[PDB]
Amino acid sequence: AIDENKQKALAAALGQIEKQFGKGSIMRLGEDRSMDVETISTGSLSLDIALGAGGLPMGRIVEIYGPESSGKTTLTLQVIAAAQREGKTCAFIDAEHALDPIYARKLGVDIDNLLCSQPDTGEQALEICDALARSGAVDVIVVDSVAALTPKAEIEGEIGDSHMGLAARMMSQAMRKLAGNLKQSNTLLIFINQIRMKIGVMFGNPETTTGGNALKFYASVRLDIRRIGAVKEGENVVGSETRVKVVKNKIAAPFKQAEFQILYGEGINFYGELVDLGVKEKLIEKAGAWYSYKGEKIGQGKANATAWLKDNPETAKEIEKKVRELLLSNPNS
Amino acid sequence: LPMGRIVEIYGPESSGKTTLTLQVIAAAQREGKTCAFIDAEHALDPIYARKLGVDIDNLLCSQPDTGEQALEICDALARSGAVDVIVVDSVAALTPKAEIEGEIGDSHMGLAARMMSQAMRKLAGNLKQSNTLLIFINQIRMKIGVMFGNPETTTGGNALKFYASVRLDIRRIGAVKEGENVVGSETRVKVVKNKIAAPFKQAEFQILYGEGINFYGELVDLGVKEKLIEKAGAWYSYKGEKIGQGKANATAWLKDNPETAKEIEKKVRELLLSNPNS
DNA sequence: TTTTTTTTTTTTCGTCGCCCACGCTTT
DNA sequence: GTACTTGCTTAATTGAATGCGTGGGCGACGTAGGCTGACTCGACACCG
DNA sequence: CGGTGTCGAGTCAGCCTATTTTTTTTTTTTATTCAATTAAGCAAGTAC
Ligand SMILES: Nc1ncnc2c1ncn2[C@@H]1O[C@H](COP(=O)(O)OP(=O)(O)OP(O)(O)=S)[C@@H](O)[C@H]1O
Ligand SMILES: Nc1ncnc2c1ncn2[C@@H]1O[C@H](COP(=O)(O)OP(=O)(O)OP(O)(O)=S)[C@@H](O)[C@H]1O
Ligand SMILES: [Mg+2]
Ligand SMILES: [Mg+2]
Repeated sequence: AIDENKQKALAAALGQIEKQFGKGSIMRLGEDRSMDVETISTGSLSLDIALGAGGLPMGRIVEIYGPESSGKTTLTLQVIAAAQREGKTCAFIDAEHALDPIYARKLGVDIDNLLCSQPDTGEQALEICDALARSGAVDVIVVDSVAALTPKAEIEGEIGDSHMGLAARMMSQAMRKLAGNLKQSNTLLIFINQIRMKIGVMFGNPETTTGGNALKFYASVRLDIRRIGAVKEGENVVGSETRVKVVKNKIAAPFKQAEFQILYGEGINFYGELVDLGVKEKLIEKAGAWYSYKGEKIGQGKANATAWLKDNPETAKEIEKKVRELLLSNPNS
Repeated sequence: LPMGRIVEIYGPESSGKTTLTLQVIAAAQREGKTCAFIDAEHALDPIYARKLGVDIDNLLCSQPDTGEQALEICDALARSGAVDVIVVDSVAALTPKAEIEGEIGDSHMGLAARMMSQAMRKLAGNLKQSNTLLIFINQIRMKIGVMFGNPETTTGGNALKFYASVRLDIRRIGAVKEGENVVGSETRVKVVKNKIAAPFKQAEFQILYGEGINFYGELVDLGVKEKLIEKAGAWYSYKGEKIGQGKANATAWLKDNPETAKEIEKKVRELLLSNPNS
């Protein structure tokens, strides 16, 4: 009697809404397959575990920030490389004007299929993101530094001229327009960002990022990448020891961190991670500085152990399959 | 929260604004009420909602294209008299149609403020007649060229401040750790406007990731405050019996002694909730 | 029974949006 | 074996890490018309 | 006989057309990690 009139008035309003605005304009959340979270590999296996869902979410915005020469571009090109290996189309908006296409090829990016723009203004760069997002043909877009997205008024102006909150305003407007378009297209958007200092502050952290407050809110994931040491062959510095902290996560629990090696010319050391993950999950035994798999001594030191797993791709397939089985927190299906 | 009214929840990024609204909807669904979620931000995970105790199969969801579409679905559902709670996730993401059709860089002076002002006029009356709660979530922005005031603002202009019957300011104030593993957030809500009762009271609670609000953690702190639980440094004791060392052990005790929990809840309600139910 | 003639005068506002960036030893 | 004093365990509380000092703006339309420049088009004068 | 350059007519996007005011406000702010330090309960050591 009471419950019956409500069910009818609901059905009528759902009819009236779907009439006015189109068919999927309102529905029950259990029946919406568009609203399910789908991920893409980062290249790093330690980072796929730290993110909890097994990688970066499609249809969302992601921010990567950090200090100078910390691996922000290199990480972002390993995401594209792994995406192109699954027949996805990718775009690089290079606002910093500093992409070396030979390095991209050495990291395993298919140069010949990667779309690239070196745009004149910030407004031009963000209009090309909206055009590619609406198309539904591109799967991953990267925007290298938002620090470098100069508004048109600032490019036509003189050095010294004040433009109060202009880049902030442009980013606020861009997120409003993009968020919805990226979700309909199932397109991933990765913003790279530089660090700056905030002055006349209390005792917070003095580090900021460029481009205002909008992108913090709209980002589904935020990563903070840092160089924490050197990788040496005696004298020759051959790479960087790198730490990534998940500073915001809406698809799984945050404040997990990943540690891996970037080697100059190859990129992220995949077999290096697989050792450390093998040790942690008691599939590899560490006796001081001696690594042992099923009794058989694979090597002495991490480099020799890594070199062994290179030579035995059956053993490396076996351990990868096992670690994936165990340690992934939220496997989708 | 008052039925037939408008509520505003604002705060910084990942402070617990969406989590809190989903625990309201979960509670309302357990009293057989119908709820709706307008997701203008395009960032709801249905599996997280289910873990917080929402019935996913009876929760109406809209991912609207424009701000005017979003606010016309709110007006349609309000007039129906069928829906009891509506949540609109970010006001900041309610983009007007001129701005969507336009180019990036185009100025639309006071367009979103005007849209919001108009919506408040049309909604206020329809919600009261239907006895429908409307919760707006808002993001923070910064004012520039200001000395008189604090520099924090909210998006969408000045209408919503005036029409809101309750305004909540939610902030993360620390971590919850199991030694090393950060397992949750320590959270503070200030009641910044209130027409239903006296304002400026605050609430402190824990959000535990994949669980939601820590009920038993609050019940410990309220016990201590109302003298029903005895605290000695870091030692919590109910009627002599040492129920644990630290807040986490005490919380784990009240989980595995559910009769004691119901007895303490009943007394805390009797004392501090001075609006007895029908 | 015969046959139409010719215009007159305004009324009222509605609404914000956005940060940006260190500088420097002292014995 | 039971009663009295101290060490350690685990947790939470409060202080301190600090050093002090700021100034900059610009954008429109619900609704209108006339002028100006720069753009486009298609055909003929001239040249190969 | 076709291609290049020039001529004239027609059309799209931007912009410019001109007052005020007497000259205001806030009620307070945001925030963060590491260390020293302290205090009560259980177990260890001591005493009857
Ligand atoms: N073309 C290259 N060849 C060899 N090593 C490189 C090359 N480009 C970058 N690297 C190294 O890889 C590491 C990370 O470099 P990036 O990935 O460019 O860092 P980044 O975070 O983009 O910082 P920025 O761009 O300069 S603003 C650094 O140690 C670089 O020197
Ligand atoms: N799907 C999830 N799984 C586990 N934890 C989550 C998930 N979603 C959010 N959280 C955490 O719960 C806390 C509050 O998250 P939210 O309630 O989404 O915050 P918010 O106030 O909506 O701010 P925003 O939406 O990012 S603009 C944060 O520490 C989140 O990282
Ligand atoms: Mg770079
Ligand atoms: Mg939210």
